[PDB]
Amino acid sequence: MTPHINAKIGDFYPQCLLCGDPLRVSYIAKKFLQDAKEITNVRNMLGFSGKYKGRGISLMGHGMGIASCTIYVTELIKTYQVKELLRIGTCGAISPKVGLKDIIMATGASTDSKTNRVRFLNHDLSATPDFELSLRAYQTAKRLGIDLKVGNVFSSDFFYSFETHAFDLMAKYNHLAIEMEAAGLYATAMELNAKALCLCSVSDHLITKEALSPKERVESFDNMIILALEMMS
Amino acid sequence: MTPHINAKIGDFYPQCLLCGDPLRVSYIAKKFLQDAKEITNVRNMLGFSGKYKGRGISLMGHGMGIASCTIYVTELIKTYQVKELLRIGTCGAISPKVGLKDIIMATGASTDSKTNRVRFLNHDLSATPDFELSLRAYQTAKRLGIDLKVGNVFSSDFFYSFETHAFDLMAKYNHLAIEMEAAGLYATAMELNAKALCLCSVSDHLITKEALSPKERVESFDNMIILALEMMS
Amino acid sequence: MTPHINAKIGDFYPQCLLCGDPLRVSYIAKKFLQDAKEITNVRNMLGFSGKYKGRGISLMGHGMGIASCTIYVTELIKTYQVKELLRIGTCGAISPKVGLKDIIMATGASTDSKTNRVRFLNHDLSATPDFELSLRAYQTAKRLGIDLKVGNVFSSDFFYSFETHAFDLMAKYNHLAIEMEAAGLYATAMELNAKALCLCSVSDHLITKEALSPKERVESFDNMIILALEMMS
Amino acid sequence: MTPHINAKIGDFYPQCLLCGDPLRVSYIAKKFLQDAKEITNVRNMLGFSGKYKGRGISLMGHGMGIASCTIYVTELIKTYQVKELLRIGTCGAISPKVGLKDIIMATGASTDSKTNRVRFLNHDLSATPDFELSLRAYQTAKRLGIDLKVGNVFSSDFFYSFETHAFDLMAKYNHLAIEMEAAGLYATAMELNAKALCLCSVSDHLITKEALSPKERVESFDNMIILALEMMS
Amino acid sequence: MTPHINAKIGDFYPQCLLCGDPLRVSYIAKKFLQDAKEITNVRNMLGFSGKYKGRGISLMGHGMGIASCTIYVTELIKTYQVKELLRIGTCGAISPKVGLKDIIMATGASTDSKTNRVRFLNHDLSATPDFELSLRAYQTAKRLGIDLKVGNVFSSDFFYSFETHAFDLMAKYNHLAIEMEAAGLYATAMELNAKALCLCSVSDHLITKEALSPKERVESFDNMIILALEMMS
Amino acid sequence: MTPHINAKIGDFYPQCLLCGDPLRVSYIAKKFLQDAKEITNVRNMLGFSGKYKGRGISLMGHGMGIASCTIYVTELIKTYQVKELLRIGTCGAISPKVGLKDIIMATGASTDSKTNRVRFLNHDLSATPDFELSLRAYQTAKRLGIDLKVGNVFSSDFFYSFETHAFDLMAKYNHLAIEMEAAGLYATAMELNAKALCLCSVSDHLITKEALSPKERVESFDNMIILALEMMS
Repeated sequence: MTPHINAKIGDFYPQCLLCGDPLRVSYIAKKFLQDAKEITNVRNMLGFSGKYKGRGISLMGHGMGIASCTIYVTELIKTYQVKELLRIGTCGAISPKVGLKDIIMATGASTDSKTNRVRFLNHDLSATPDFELSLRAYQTAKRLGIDLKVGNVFSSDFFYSFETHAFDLMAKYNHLAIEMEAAGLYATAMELNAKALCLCSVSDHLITKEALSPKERVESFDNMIILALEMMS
Repeated sequence: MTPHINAKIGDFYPQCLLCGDPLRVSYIAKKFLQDAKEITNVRNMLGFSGKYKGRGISLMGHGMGIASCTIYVTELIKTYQVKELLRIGTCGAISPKVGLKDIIMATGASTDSKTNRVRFLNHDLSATPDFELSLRAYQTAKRLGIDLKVGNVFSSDFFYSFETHAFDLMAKYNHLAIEMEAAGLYATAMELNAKALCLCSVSDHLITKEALSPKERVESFDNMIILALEMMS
Repeated sequence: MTPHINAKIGDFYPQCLLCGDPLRVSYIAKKFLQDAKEITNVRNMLGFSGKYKGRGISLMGHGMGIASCTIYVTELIKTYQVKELLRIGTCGAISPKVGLKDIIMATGASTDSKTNRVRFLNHDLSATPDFELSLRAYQTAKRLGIDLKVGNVFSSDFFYSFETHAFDLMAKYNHLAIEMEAAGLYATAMELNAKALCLCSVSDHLITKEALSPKERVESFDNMIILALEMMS
Repeated sequence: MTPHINAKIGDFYPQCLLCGDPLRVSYIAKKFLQDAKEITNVRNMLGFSGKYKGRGISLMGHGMGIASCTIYVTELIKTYQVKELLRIGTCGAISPKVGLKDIIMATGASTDSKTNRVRFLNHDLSATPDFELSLRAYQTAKRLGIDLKVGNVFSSDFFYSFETHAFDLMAKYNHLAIEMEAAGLYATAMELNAKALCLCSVSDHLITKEALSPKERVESFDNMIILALEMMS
Repeated sequence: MTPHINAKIGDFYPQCLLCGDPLRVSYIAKKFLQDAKEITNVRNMLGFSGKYKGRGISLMGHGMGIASCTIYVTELIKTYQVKELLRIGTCGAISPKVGLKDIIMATGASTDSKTNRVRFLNHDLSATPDFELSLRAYQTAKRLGIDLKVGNVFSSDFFYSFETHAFDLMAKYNHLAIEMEAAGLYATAMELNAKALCLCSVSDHLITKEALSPKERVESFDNMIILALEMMS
Repeated sequence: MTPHINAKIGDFYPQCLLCGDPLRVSYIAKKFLQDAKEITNVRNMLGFSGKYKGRGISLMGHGMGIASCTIYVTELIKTYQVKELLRIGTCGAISPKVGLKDIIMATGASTDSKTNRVRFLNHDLSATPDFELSLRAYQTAKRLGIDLKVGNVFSSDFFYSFETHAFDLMAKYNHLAIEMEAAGLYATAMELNAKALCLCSVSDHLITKEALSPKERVESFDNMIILALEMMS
């Protein structure tokens, strides 16, 4: 249908989990969904529709960076009528308020991108999630015993940053971690009147430098997946 | 004590209600609090401490615009040990999702100010409130039967806007109303690790040109005062 | 009849002195004017009309910060037909060329605000006073034996500055002191074709850390008040 | 080795062809290379090493947008010792000087991204290719009888542009087409002292709305693949 | 002694008239000065020293645009010890407040240049003249019966403007005319603690389209030359 | 026929050499052209038409800085029908890849000017030369045995820079030297669909402070002049 998704109209459920890595999307479909069908694979960016506890759920990869995320989110909403979009992924922690295995809920997404200035009159758009989705994540995390850390993330155009000197100031201003898409997901969902939320798993701390083991990374990812799937049930 | 507040340290309770209008602050003290004492009056900017249903509450005026709000909020946090700041004020609606007398909870505060770029590396700071406070507002509104409208506000340096052609675009991006301080409150609370939230009551519609009458403004604002004081109980 | 002023049309004289602190405005009315009447008091922001040497003069408080000052100046000019606006205030000196008790005339007001970029095509607006008013101030200060220091001021959105390291650079470029409203007064008066000027009293030096005593401040303030009233005579 | 490439050091030849679409990279490996080996597959972003007319060549996908392209290019240069990077891809034409199936050589990449301002002192970085590579492309095109169109491209953060009213201005300034990665490839190669060039095939005209059929897209792209492989011989 | 001036140290008087056109500078020396000596001629940019009514005066061309003006002004102040710089020149009127043959005194110089943002913390520098020179010009014009028009000018990087649709907005904000150097003269003088002022003669009205005949242009410019030379006597 | 050129329509050949210094332009006409006629001299900015090896060639001075260069290039193209513009000049080297007597071909011109943001939607315009002209220079240089250094230059609004600390960063990003006009020449030629190229001879090194003697200055300049005239034959 679109240049970036070759799903049929109606192949997506109204609730979609998102992740930058299509191989992690494939992992979720294989391990946690029943009767998962691969509904799109343009550019090797996979998406699925399947069932979780008898409920329809879609998954979609969106690549790295705001520009990539924006393309997929725009088509999911405008063409495939996706209504709720829940991004899960990893991040680099920068605040002493979080450590390994923590799950962050981004109630705002700051950015060094110019995309929101281009969208929003050259002013400051405060990119935020849908509040109802954030309430649902908080309530589901509590039911599951997850100690959800809530604050801003900083969405960067740079994985190899030229501004590492600024990470301390970012953390002072309640930015818990750096990632690369949340500001784009949030601004696109605001633009198109859809519900979006970003959860981040702390696998690595950019300041204190601790990393999770390959085992621990699978453990903490599964914990975030279950949280996400449970709030969409 | 500070250049803008002449209270003694300890005169403020750790929870403070904020409003731009010190005469409205005084109105709250006299109508809704018991044992209210005026604790500060520099520049005619009144603040009070009293009790609501047996619990200590402080009230403080903060003037108009981000620069004025930032001064008072900075001093309340750094000198007077205030931990939770709840702003209530009026706003001008720009979205068809809200009408006169609606109460808005601002989950983000966009802005045309340069203050957050100066604070934050010339990048985009997503100015947001404390999540626990937003949860408490949502829950209290539900308990009180208030249909709380949740979205962004646009915090402007301009009461008399030069960009009225942009209001529809702002509304498209889930900005429900315009006011002039929330981005400053949120950024300062982020800077200084305090908890802040902004609620606004729709007194005028900037699109449909509807306005509240003098009597209706008092009654609508009373509803927001009760919501704020019940959140702080 | 405006949202921020509750005077009647015609209550203001065409010449108006301005200051951010309404209590200092009230001080001027009480000590220096004859038959002074309080003509507005919305938000406790006081204004007066009275006589000085048989001549009608008004006074108006405008609060702190460019956004607040702009609101009041806009309404004074557009609704209350004020034609000449003379702001007197305090400032923090940053230049070795001025010391305590000096009176500064701001022939330009630089700023870290975005307001003039929003007003002025995203270019650099050189915010300046009306020249005839500056001439009148120089001529009156001479007649009164006042050694008027003349130069730029820097109008900041920040009382608690994040750029104190930059004060020496400001002083190098002939900024004698920092305050928080002049650039908004000047830009608004240019927008609306009115005559404006800012005079500042050096009460404190942000570099040498010198400060006047409470009685020296009142004496220095009175000197500037007499200068202002004499140039409106 | 790197977080986005799981090839061994030494798996990449020093010359690498780049494309956003890893499935088109796989297609090139299978149709045009002999003895092609898949050497990386993190995030389904495939890369290959093989031979063309007896000469070793590598291929690598880089995803969509400047932030994604920058990640892969940085790791190719810094870890895998790639010295020459030739990007081929599709673009949307915006100039009447180019039609469908034309091949464009980008001698400059303008952008709406903030990435180069962050890299380059908040000034204007002229993102350009290596001249020797551009000479080689021009000569090879002549040899192959290709009518190579030479000019700037515009690298956008937006596939779904909010500034379509500006396409004619871009074309006036000798921007032949829009794509989404060249400015990031060029700036990264300049940062790290490597040789880069971008060639683009016109599959759609954004002004005339002409679009190639899926069949002739393949045939048109094959011509650009051969130009690229020939200039790397 | 500098790369753009080949005068000897001491060849300049401490008061210097400036004009963009070195041929008009030569005209002034030959028509209005006695004992004029050509003292510099690098790049054909002439400067002179002579006497007017027995008093020493220098003249110097500075070329077109802020960058050119800044070079010559910088060298005049730092190497040749010039203390007072009076620029005279033509301008394109944009305000109904001025007409042909009017002489404008620029009490501020707005600009579309980035030079002052580079100089001044990326904030807004209000580029202004020296007050004492402004007073002297006003007083001398009164003495000579000249109706001096006083306001801002807009110093553009563009003679062939791309923003002619904004001339009305510039005039609204008290910009009487456009020229191309005043903001650079003023900022350089501010940087280096020298006294500068710009006077401009209205030869063309960019809005009204009235224009001076070749004969009236020479008469009008002689009027401004006499004002300038009388000011420095 | 234009405000800055007093040549007749048709006095210019379609190929024009440019330099900032009109005395260098005059030097070229005297030493290398036959039957050279001075065709323009407004503001002492000289231009010539003559013959080199029996082919007509024009020369034009353009003064210092982007604003000045833009004026003359605009008039040459729009009024005098100039089609190919080859700028030759000096520059201050900043890279270890070049030394004194080197000739640089600027395949891009970065800048600290705001001019291209004003021209180009407030985005990043990659100012580049015409590729065919760059090819001609490269081939002509090779024929003459000149070791042409190819890369970016940085076009500054500042001769007396306030950002000397950034020169190493500029060199990292393949900026070989600083000059003051190339970005303006390139952007104007792009605007107006003309062919432009800039060559720079390294006379001074802004890093190591090496400089050429007066005799090596003329020798190096002559080598670049011959390159330029030979390219236009």
